[PDB]
Amino acid sequence: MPKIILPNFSTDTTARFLWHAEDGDVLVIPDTVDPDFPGYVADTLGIDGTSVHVERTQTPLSEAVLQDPEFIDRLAAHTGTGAGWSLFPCVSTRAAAQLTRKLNVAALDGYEFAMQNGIDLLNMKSTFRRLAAGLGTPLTDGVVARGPAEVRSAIQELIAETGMVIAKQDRSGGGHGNIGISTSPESSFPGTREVLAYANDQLDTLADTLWSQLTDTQNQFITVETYHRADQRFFFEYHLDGDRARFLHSSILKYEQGSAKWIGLDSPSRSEFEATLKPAEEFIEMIRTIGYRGYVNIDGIVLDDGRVFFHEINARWSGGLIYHTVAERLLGHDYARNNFFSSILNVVPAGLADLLRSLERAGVRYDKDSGEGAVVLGCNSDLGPGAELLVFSKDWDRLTAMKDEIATTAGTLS
Amino acid sequence: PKIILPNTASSTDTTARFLWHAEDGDVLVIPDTVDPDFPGYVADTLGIDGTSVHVERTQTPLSEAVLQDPEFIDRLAAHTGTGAGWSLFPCVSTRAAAQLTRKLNVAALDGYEFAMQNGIDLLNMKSTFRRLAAGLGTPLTDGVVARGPAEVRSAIQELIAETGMVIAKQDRSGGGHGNIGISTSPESSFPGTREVLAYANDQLDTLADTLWSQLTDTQNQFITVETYHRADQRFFFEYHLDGDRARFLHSSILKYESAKWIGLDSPSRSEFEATLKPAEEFIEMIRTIGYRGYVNIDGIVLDDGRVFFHEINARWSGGLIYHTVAERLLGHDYARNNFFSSILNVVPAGLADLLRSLERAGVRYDKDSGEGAVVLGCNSDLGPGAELLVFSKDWDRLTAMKDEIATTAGTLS
Repeated sequence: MPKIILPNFSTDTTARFLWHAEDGDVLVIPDTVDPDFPGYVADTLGIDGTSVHVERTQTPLSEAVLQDPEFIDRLAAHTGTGAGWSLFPCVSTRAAAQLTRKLNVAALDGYEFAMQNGIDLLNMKSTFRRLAAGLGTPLTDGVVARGPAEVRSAIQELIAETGMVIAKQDRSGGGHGNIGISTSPESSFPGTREVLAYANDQLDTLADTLWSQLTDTQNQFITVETYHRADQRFFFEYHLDGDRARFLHSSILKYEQGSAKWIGLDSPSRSEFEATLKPAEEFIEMIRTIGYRGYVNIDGIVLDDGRVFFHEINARWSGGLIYHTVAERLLGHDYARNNFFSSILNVVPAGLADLLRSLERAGVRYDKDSGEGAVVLGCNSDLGPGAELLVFSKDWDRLTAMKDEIATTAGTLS
Repeated sequence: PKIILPNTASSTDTTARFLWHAEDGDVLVIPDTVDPDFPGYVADTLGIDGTSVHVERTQTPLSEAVLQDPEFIDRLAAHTGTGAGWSLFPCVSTRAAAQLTRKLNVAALDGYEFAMQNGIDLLNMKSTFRRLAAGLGTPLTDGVVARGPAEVRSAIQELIAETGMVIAKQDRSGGGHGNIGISTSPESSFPGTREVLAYANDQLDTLADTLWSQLTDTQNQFITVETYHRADQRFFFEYHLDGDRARFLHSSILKYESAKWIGLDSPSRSEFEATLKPAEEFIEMIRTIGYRGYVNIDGIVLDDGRVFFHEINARWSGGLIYHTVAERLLGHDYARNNFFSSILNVVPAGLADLLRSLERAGVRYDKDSGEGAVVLGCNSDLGPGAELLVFSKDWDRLTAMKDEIATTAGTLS
């Protein structure tokens, strides 16, 4: 039965991972949860909430925490001898693999890889560019820049094609540590903190600005790439074990209308066909071959001329893995054939009682008999600062309508 | 033809060894310096038209900056023309090397896109080898990819138990010197390391702090720390990787007497199923990743039969020139009926004087017998010294010949 849910990398941003829970499971959260939330999730999923436990840490789930003897003692009070227990971690770090040995739980898959912090290697943007260029995976023109002099020449070269370039921190997970560079006096860059103007004359000032903003002691690489305006954005998510890599779901990241803020996921993407699936399969099968075990997502784009490019991988939970998880649990493994889902990161925070009241006032609270409506993933999350909702429908236009009425009745943070 | 590219002088001839790669019409780029007789002698011994081979000198190492110098490009374009029938033969498939093939319109470097992302830099880190090795399942000694002084500290504590020996390695090092052994007992050896430090628990804090400071730099924020095993057999395998296959080239043994690298002997003694198969598996995955070119993998066999692999180097091994000479002088399956062995520390002397001592020893390379010695460098920074390479069909005979060279030409000690 039970696993330890471990999202390692009054706010309730980790509450959302309670939707992974089955009977006996433990959820570790670094923040708080609304104390009615676990019971409401158990009611919606049909599991016994009294057999689900929440263990609060007063701190993010760093490697130091996973090593902490006291923290280990609080988990061991659940796992006992370890028999029947597994660890379900967001990131297969060395401490996570260590944790499975100290609890005598089922050994982390890909243990030796994680013991060498293999997934740090995979979660670098330079590593993706290199592997993909070696494999032949569709990749934008770009450079693994090793200093600001390399940044200088790379901007000069790469700015020509589209008039737009993006420079990216080598390690993390989001469009915060990326900076756009644009030729046009405009700036429309989804997934960047800021856009700067190119300037042939002031080339060494720009390169310096980009170098010192995106590096540190541990990160002396920068990625510098030609940036394309995409018709379709998409990402694919997989689960890898010693047997296969299984496509789990395609989804779409939506941004608002320099710095487009991430506002939700739409899923069943519209980019499943051979020119995307099949190079992505080849690339994922190679990260499986080098030994990674766990969840991994690869994102990309399709241009209006049909060209496909893949931008990055992340060897960890996607932000959309839970959406797919509750979609599969409420609607069945087949749900993508006849269903659509979409998330709102943007609802005005309220307590769980008031959130559900507004979904009911709107007429769109999730209804098991139709399989349609909305569920709560967070009452007060930092994801898009606000309450997080997941909405289901068998018809895409009725989904859009539900989202309007939620926004109308629950409110949005503009 | 091809450009041979081993990527100031102090009057050394270290990279002259690569002349033995030459064929009719080839160009050889060198930093440092070479005896003007050395090309003709190598043409003489190899049986190629020496007036065809051209030698293009630069007074600085063949850095990335030199490879993207348009005046360096221009000197090369004098031999290449439109590019037709020419290729580049680089030691390290760097990004500039790949750029150079484009700017000379010569045949594209194999693995072009991978080189342009500096993928070779990724494979040539010991951290990368530990990670790929783990996870693929390749035998790997117990070790840690250390991220700070505190992790260096606990790594040494845990890892010291099994053997009483640990080795701390710079992430991008060039052989030993950059690798530091740590030992509970004073009489353990560590072939090829820089220092060997004492393990005393009451002083570990300082050990880890200073070990970190020695072995890191701005771009190297990893240290490797490994359980160190006493080995029966040492070996490395070299391969050539292209779009179709990984071809095993040779095995060889690095030789010592911490213990300095004195040379290497060929046919290794470690070519059996328990070695070849895991090496072939790892290397095939290197090929799948995209590396094209020469790659080698180091390993050890313990007395009990356990195999471990230590690192890979995606570049020419030091002994690829030896295997190349072996094939051209002795033929393609030489390793089945011949041995070879190199000497790195012979007393430096002019080519004329080195050949004369070889004749005086009675072991100057004799193409009628296939036996004897050729000169790879008269005064090189490898031993350091003059580098010879010696062939024989009989192992004990070759050992006798090496001793005659020692007497007659002298070595350093």
